[PDB]
Amino acid sequence: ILSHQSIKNLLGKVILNYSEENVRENGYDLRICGDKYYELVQGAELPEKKATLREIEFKERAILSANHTYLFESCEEFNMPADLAVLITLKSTLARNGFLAPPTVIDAGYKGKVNVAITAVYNSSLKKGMATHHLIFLKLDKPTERLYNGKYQGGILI
Amino acid sequence: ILSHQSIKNLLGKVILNYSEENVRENGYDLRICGDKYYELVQGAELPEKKATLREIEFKERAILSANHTYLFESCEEFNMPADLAVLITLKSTLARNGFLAPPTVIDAGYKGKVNVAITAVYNSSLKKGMATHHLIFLKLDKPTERLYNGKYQGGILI
Amino acid sequence: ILSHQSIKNLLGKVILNYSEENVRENGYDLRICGDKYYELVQGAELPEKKATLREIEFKERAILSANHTYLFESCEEFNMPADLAVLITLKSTLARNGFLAPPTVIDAGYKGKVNVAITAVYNSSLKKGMATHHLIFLKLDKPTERLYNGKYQGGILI
Ligand SMILES: O=c1ccn([C@H]2C[C@H](O)[C@@H](COP(=O)(O)OP(=O)(O)O)O2)c(=O)[nH]1
Ligand SMILES: O=c1ccn([C@H]2C[C@H](O)[C@@H](COP(=O)(O)OP(=O)(O)O)O2)c(=O)[nH]1
Ligand SMILES: O=c1ccn([C@H]2C[C@H](O)[C@@H](COP(=O)(O)OP(=O)(O)O)O2)c(=O)[nH]1
Ligand SMILES: [Mg+2]
Ligand SMILES: [Mg+2]
Ligand SMILES: [Mg+2]
Repeated sequence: ILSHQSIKNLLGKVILNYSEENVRENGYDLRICGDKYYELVQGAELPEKKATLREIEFKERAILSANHTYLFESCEEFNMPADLAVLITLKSTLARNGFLAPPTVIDAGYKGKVNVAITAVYNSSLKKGMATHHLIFLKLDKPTERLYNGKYQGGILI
Repeated sequence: ILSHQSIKNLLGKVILNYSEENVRENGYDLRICGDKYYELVQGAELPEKKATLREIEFKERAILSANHTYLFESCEEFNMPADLAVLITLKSTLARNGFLAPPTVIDAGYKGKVNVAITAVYNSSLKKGMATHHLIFLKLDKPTERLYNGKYQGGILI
Repeated sequence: ILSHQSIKNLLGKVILNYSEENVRENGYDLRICGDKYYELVQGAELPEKKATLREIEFKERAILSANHTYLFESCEEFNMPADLAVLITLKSTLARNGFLAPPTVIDAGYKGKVNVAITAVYNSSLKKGMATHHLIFLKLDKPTERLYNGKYQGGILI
């Protein structure tokens, strides 16, 4: 895992549209932004049918309904090198305040902002621009021979 | 963390019943399979009373109801060495499509397929054999003096 | 990540109010304890308004209602060094029995017990003193120049 100082050196290179204060003890606090956020309104039938989304204008705050999953675009944009990966964890502030998120990863070679899924256990809200996730940077044992080039490259929503 | 090439070398040794294409940038995509899958129908009273399960024939697709947790057996079988551990994360495809899963770990010394719990936020479905989780391989600072030999050894469901 | 033997050495130094038996293959099993546990009863409006909590006496067992998040104080107290961090994962026993928890982290420099959020998918219960989470210890590439000193220092609930 990369320390605070090691992450600080990633600013402006691996982590774009960053905030200096968001570099913590041993991770980076990802913020939610974007012109819109999405509410899943109908279940998915994977892999052929994706969940149905409701597009919502992201003004100042995102209003969430209990038992619904929401997709948010990160403020930060990534340009992952061939020797780094990131484990996306949830900030304990969101965890202890009734929000759920599964652990997911940003792969080496990935480029673009990320889209994170937050599920609300209660009717609640999150302020646009606030920090929601805690990124843990993992170093690969060797530069990967397979960089990311999947369907989400560039920050594709879903 | 192990890279793509390092994981590829684990095929047929640490990862059995594998798919070469499922070795990604810095992890392996676990698939759900098995003759049956399970729906938790009654809550648990831990540790004395486990949740009550409903056994379902796993034909072609698993039908999930909102607000229910389901147990799936992995296609892959594991034979973990004393110097490796695995962090089970959820594929972002499942995350952004309304599925929840908590982070869990496969310990050094563990042998057998794993049983993963996926919770559906919406009425939905998953296709038998599809990739649902992203495995991150962690190296222990030193070979562990305590290999796994717990109650789930061999791939015990619950 | 740290092996069983390496974790065992942290006992009485980094991990206080511990249990020898809880040092596993490659992690430590955190226990829930404390005089009280909390039920989130009203959603949060982050960051200005935290969720509303209901304080419950923690006698022998915590009774959980489906679709509710609960905050539990850990038995263990931490004194994190400048070169270590901890990934909090959920024990698979809780995962396969209908409990959800997001991945969260204990930062280098953090002092005190931790407060973990468990969400019940079903009406259920957890016994006081039982192991619920699996702690994975991560070593920082370098001693962090920024130790924890946030609002939760000392084990602040929320
Ligand atoms: O919560 C997340 C996690 C990761 N990603 C990005 C970065 C990662 O490199 C890419 C992975 O896309 P994929 O491998 O093609 O699909 P999956 O994550 O399901 O394996 O998606 C996100 O946008 N949000
Ligand atoms: O989602 C998971 C995670 C891990 N395991 C297996 C591998 C791991 O080594 C073992 C651990 O079982 P345990 O230590 O006996 O109980 P717990 O995971 O609750 O600590 O269970 C699973 O089958 N499913
Ligand atoms: O489930 C958790 C995770 C961590 N912590 C503690 C240890 C960690 O070092 C501190 C971090 O608090 P913060 O950085 O101030 O807020 P956040 O976790 O939301 O970024 O909280 C807990 O009590 N419970
Ligand atoms: Mg994980
Ligand atoms: Mg996790
Ligand atoms: Mg986790």
